[PDB]
Amino acid sequence: AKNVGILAMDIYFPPTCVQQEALEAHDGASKGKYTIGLGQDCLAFCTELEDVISMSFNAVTSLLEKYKIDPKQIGRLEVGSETVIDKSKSIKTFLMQLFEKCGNTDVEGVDSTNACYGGTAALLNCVNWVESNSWDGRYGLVICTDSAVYAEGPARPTGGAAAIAMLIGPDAPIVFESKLRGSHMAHVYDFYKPNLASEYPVVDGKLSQTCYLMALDSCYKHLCNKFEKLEGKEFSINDADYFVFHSPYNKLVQKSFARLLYNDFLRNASSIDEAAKEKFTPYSSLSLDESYQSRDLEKVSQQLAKTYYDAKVQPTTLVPKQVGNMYTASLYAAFASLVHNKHSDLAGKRVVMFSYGSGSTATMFSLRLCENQSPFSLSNIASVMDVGGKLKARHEYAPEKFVETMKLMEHRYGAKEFVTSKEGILDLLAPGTYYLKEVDSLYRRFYGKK
Amino acid sequence: AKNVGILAMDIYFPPTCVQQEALEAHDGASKGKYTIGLGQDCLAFCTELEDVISMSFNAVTSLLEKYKIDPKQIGRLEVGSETVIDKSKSIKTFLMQLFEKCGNTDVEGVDSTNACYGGTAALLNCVNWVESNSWDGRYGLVICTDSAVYAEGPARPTGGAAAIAMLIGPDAPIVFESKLRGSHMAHVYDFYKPNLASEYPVVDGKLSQTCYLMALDSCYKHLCNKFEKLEGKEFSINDADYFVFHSPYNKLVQKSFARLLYNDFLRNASSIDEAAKEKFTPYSSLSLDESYQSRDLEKVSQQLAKTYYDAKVQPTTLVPKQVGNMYTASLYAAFASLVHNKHSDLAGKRVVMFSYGSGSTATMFSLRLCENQSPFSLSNIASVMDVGGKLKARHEYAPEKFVETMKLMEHRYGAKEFVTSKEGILDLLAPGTYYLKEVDSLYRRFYGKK
Ligand SMILES: *C(=O)([O-])[C][C@]([C])([O])[C]C(=O)S[C][C][N]C(=O)[C][C][N]C(=O)[C]([O])C([C])([C])[C]OP(=O)([O-])OP(=O)([O-])O[C][C]1O[C](N2[C]=NC3=C2N=[C]N=C3[N])[C]([O])[C]1OP(=O)([O-])[O-]
Ligand SMILES: *C(=O)([O-])[C][C@]([C])([O])[C]C(=O)S[C][C][N]C(=O)[C][C][N]C(=O)[C]([O])C([C])([C])[C]OP(=O)([O-])OP(=O)([O-])O[C][C]1O[C](N2[C]=NC3=C2N=[C]N=C3[N])[C]([O])[C]1OP(=O)([O-])[O-]
Repeated sequence: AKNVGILAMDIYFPPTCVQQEALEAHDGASKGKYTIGLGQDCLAFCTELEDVISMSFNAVTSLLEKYKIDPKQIGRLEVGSETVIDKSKSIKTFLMQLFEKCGNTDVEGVDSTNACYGGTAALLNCVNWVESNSWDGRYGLVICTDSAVYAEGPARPTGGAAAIAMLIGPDAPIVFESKLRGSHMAHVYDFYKPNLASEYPVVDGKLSQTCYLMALDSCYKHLCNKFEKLEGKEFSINDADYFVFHSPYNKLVQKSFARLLYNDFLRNASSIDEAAKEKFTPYSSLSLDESYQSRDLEKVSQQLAKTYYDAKVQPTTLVPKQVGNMYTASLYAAFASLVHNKHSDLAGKRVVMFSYGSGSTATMFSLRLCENQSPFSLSNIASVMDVGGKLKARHEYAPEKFVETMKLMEHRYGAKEFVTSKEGILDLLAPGTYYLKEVDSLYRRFYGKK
Repeated sequence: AKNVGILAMDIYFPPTCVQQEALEAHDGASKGKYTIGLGQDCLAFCTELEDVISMSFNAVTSLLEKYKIDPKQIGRLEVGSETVIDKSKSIKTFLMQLFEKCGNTDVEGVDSTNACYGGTAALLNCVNWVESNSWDGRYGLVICTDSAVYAEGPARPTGGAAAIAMLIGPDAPIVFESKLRGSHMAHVYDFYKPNLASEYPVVDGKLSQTCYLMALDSCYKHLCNKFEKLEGKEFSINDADYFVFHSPYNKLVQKSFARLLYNDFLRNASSIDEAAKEKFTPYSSLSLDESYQSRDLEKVSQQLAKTYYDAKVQPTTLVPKQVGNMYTASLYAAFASLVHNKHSDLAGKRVVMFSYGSGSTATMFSLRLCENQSPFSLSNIASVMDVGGKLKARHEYAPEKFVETMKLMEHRYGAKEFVTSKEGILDLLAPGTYYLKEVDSLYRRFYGKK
């Protein structure tokens, strides 16, 4: 099975959102804090009609239709998420609804979890399945779905919500460079959900950044070690056209690439010139526990990194910045907007992907995109995904009406025996969206279309 | 990568248990109900010192040691479970504790969930990984871990609890027959956990059996279809030496094999002789919704099946029957006791495995066991696992002291900021068991050894 990777792709996010500027005011934050501080524009959220299942039906239904895939042609379907509706019954069984008709029940895969990382877990699982002795010739399908949703304090501005669907197969326009990757996994308490009854994480936002970069440095090192063996050269930031990142908010996207850049210094690689070596040089004598904790250094990193970041990272940022944290689908929404923006420069280019999940589980990995044939083309994908279309059909909510909706979702999380209030909302959704109709007294869930 | 499957194996279950006969009395059930009705002998349970993490450290630690595996040699580690302690932070990160020292952080995999099925999900994931272009030459390690635990009514007698660890690699004494398998997945509400705050499932025990067999008939059909292509013959119960099953209680183990037998009739295969065709014959005119719902038919099925079941299924039953439902580790505990019992007849034999998970996700799949070389031998495995040893070092609890412990675990499930009460318990565990020391106010968990 040759050149396996992603053949086709679709996305779905709720059209309902709150402008970040409008919110800053609501919260009594300052002029800059969300639009400059977090570097976010607009935050999308599930109201009472939407959840990780419905978002899922949306992105799956939309992919099969638009790339014209026969649902008989699917032989593995996995889901990555961290939003839990049931502790035992996976989202992947809910989705089996759509194959209940095509008569196609012989489909491997369940859900993969660990925090922003499950989607990646699944992706790899599907690639590996296509490449294995048990591959039956049919497609893989991976769904990354999540609703990111936080309690009052300073983490609420970073929610977001979306599903992504990826079809996996041989002869892909987006080809995995199988051996060029680095993971880092560890036992760690930076962000987690111990509180079974609430949607809300316990987040230690200091640790939450120090561990993200701890993991990014180790992934990058492990990827560099592989690259030496493969290609005979030391890896620099110069060796990839684009870096794509898990994007919980744009600020941290910028510090991440700028950290790659700093890693290059430490290794004294190709992309570090003489002027940089001096700028960086005062910081040589710091411990790592110092390199992570140190603001002067972030400051200096970003400045050297500025112009490269504009070349290599900037075009991955459209969707995250206009939607918010999409947890497992974040990376792949960043990758999507990259395809939206530079689908024409892309043939022959190398995309480096960094997946992070708190707790922690992480993997950087590499893709070679290429000249391929529709339906499964860089152009057809960008076209099919209609990211400009979708951004255009959004519906704003005054911060108020959003705070309200938040309090409502909090009452619905975990609960039973409520029909959902339709009016003012149903007609905000595109004809053919799936939506929650009710939850019976046995917590069973019912969806309608349209 | 040749002949990939399971190279080595270990198990762990809590030594603490309640005799099923002793319990029947407690509950005011009748003479037969648990020992004959469910066909269970003895039920193992986690007390306050044990959980799915500690059980996990136990089976992992024990495997690495006893098969003498260097923890640097592990390159993928996945966990299958359905017991949730944290909604986002996977058990697989807790286990990363043990590689925090060997310095080995570059390990793929997270948790797979769907009900009794996650372990199988993981197993396949690891096989597929060894077989993929991204395989780095190191071992797979799969952990199946669960604590099965039910509220008062007639499902409490069917709890159980255990971890299993399986090392995955080429040149295995237990070889996957890659193409000989059948899955069945569906959206269904037979058993699930909607109640985020309780350990207890919502179970619809009628549906729970009708769906199990619905899935078993479809898996078996899909496996038969494959076998025709492969070997040129129609599959009968005669075509495998042993059938191994998810074993939530032995009764349903017997109806499962006997159903395979009935499936053979329907297909009119090799293993159905003339006398059987008549016995079966009144039931020809039933709908499936009749074949599932019909007691006369179970009755007739088991009777034909009796002697074969004693040959092909009976020796897989030791551990399940003396431990109880082990959820994702159940199948593999049944497989383990099969290796314990018939490790000498096993070279050259075919084992057929049926994995089920409610909600529902299911897969039958096949193994060819073989003549191999220690450490990774059928004899060394049976030896290492010491199933007779372990059954001997169990500690009984009067039904009382068990009901008490249950009420205690209910208070601890989901909670924070309690040190665990040691005395009367610590000394019941084998020197070197991991155990919960405390849970702080930030729900973080602390384990000691021994
Ligand atoms: C996964 O596996 O599923 C889990 C995750 C969540 O997916 C894993 C991740 O991706 S981790 C990414 C990091 N964490 C999160 O996304 C967690 C959720 N969010 C938060 O905890 C908060 O939003 C954090 C802590 C990240 C930020 O909020 P604050 O507490 O407000 O931040 P603070 O530390 O005070 O600094 C904020 C930032 O903004 C700047 N700033 C403040 N005021 C400003 C301003 N900029 C411009 N104008 C104004 N008025 C401040 O200087 C700082 O930014 P810098 O860029 O460092 O200068
Ligand atoms: C996974 O994905 O993680 C989820 C699972 C749980 O792993 C998926 C499964 O493996 S499903 C397997 C089936 N379900 C379960 O394990 C769920 C938990 N248990 C239960 O729901 C109950 O224990 C059930 C319903 C299975 C049985 O309990 P009862 O309600 O007591 O059963 P009932 O329907 O009344 O019939 C019981 C059985 O026992 C016989 N019997 C009754 N009294 C007897 C007696 N036999 C002998 N002596 C006495 N006194 C009765 O006739 C029947 O047995 P038969 O063999 O049919 O005759």
